[PDB]
Amino acid sequence: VGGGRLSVDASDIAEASRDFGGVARAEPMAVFHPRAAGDVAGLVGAAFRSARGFRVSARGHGHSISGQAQAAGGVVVDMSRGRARALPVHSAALGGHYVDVWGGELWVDVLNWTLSHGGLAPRSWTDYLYLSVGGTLSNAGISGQAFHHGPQISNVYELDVVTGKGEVVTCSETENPDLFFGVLGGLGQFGIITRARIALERAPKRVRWIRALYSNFSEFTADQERLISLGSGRRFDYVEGFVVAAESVLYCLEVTKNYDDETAGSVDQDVDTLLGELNFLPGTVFTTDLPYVDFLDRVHKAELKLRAKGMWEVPHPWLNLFVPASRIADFDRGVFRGVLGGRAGAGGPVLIYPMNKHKWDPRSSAVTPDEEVFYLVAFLRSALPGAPESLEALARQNQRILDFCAGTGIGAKQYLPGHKARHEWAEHFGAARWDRFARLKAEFDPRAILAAGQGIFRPP
Ligand SMILES: *Cc1cc2c(cc1C)nc1c(=O)[nH]c(=O)nc-1n2C[C@H](O)[C@H](O)[C@H](O)COP(=O)(O)OP(=O)(O)OC[C@H]1O[C@@H](n2cnc3c(N)ncnc32)[C@H](O)[C@@H]1O
Ligand SMILES: O=C(Nc1cnns1)Nc1ccccc1CCO
Repeated sequence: VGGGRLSVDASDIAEASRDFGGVARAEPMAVFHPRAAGDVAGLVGAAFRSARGFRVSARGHGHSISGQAQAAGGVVVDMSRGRARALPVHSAALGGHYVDVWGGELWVDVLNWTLSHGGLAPRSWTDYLYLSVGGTLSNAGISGQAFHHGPQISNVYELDVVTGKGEVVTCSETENPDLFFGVLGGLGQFGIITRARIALERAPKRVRWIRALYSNFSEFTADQERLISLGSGRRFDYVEGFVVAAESVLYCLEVTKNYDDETAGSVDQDVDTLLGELNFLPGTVFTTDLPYVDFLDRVHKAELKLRAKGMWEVPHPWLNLFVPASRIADFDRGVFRGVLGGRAGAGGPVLIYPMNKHKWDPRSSAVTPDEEVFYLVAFLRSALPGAPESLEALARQNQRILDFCAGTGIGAKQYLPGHKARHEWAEHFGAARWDRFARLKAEFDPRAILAAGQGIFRPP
């Protein structure tokens, strides 16, 4: 336990009993507030040595949908609560800068820290910055930059991990690689990340942010696929998209072009040349020019508007799927024009954009479809508050989408999976990856103390 403290404070318990999903409510016995990595090791070590064992889960910002950060009758480690920060460091071997961050650090605070110490910033993002480093690294961490730099799990040099035996282990591609690759995308199963060594680049100053409309899905996806194949060279720095509710279906392409004081003179010509090659509906180009930080933090501004309208602290029955590019047209037909019938019926934004599998290390625990180009399709649903029928309808719509994928053999894979059924986890991973996942579990968390809320292994 060391410098850290155990808390049975009512508000601490209440927060550790809830997440962004707003449904799962498993209460821990206590909330642990560590001062350092050693405190986390002491607590996990005490759980591993105890006769009965007890559940231990790290909580980042509690952005999980289905109780993944919850520890029923156990201890929730509040990693993100404020508790010495390492400055960025340049390596001539890596050919750039890295920075060591506490595992519970929010990406927003990492960004503010790196910009203030050399105008540096991480290369790979999430659309929302109030997420912990350990939380997104336990999943993948994706946004519109992932097609080029890969997800956040492809932009980490090293980790310190407290295993399910309470041992502090430093790992990287060349040091304890099984733990390193096991933890990256590992759903908190093999240890708690107390340190992550993040790749950095010189941050641009400004962003040209563009949106354009399409009515033809083949032309929309052909343009997204062409844009993500660039830069192997003139390209957009971010590529996303979303399905537009008409109240015939519309699609919106979202791209950006980053610039600084030096490149400001070529930005307008670069954007025009890239747009001139696209097939969006004429006269539907919407442009904004804004500082880099303001673009990165755009989702937080939307959050503030939702909180003011009492539309933030509502159930969020999200569904995030990775769909192979070869079946994206069938998905659009079956889901966007079928299950949804072209209708707001989704209960929130429906994001759609492709990524390149080659930017994803095949050794990590992350599960992607068995194809080079795949899409993220994100149903970012909000149920109406006080309306149980709203959550029932959206949960049923998620089940139909999964049933349509399984029924038509679309090799889709859930991102942030909420399976909680043995044969379904085995189907999610596939034979070879499941055997490796189970073997890593026997090695690093044999008692299944960690991240029991994921519902993969039988916990104490
Ligand atoms: C709420 C939300 C989530 C979100 C998003 C926008 C919002 C409003 N935008 C995302 C995006 O653009 N791209 C992306 O990849 N994910 C996005 N998300 C989802 C988000 O990544 C996940 O919710 C993720 O879980 C991170 O959120 P958070 O940091 O709050 O973590 P958590 O929910 O508490 O715990 C998640 C799991 O990881 C384990 N855990 C937590 N910290 C650690 C450490 N340090 N080491 C190891 N495991 C850890 C938890 O126990 C849990 O299983
Ligand atoms: O939640 C968002 N983006 C938001 C925009 N406005 N409110 S949320 N993304 C997300 C959420 C969960 C998983 C993956 C993703 C990445 C999609 O790029």
